[PDB]
Amino acid sequence: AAESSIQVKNKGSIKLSNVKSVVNSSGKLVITSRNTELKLIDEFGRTKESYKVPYGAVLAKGDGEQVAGGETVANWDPHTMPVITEVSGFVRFTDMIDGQTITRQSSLVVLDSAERRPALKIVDAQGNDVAQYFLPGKAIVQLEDGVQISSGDTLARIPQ
Repeated sequence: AAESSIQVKNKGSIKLSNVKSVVNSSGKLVITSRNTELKLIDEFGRTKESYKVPYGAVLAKGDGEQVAGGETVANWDPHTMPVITEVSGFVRFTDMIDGQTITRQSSLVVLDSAERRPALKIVDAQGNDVAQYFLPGKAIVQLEDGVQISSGDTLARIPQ
């Protein structure tokens, strides 16, 4: 099932447990914890729906909200797990080699471990130092330097 939407059978308030609250580009929050659980409370403490939520998910409705049911409460990419940015501002790219660590599809690949992964923190405004960025195999960042990306945003990672 390629559909990443989560359906709710009955109007039970979502009870998200063991989650990390990270401010995103919008009012929603992105969870950075791999182990997450959902619980439904409607009239009593007995749960009816559990499901499971991977890392990098965005919740449609906040925790404790009495969802009417039949609507998505959390949305996430069913193919990729986004990597959150702790520092909001320009993306700092270190040791960017063209022709070897660049793959045109701007959307460009970061680096290839087999072909050769520099780690740098996100700039504050333009190039200020404020976080370690890990680039595994086939990892691609579509945000160029100076993009001034805000916290809670992620580009396509292109898993290997």
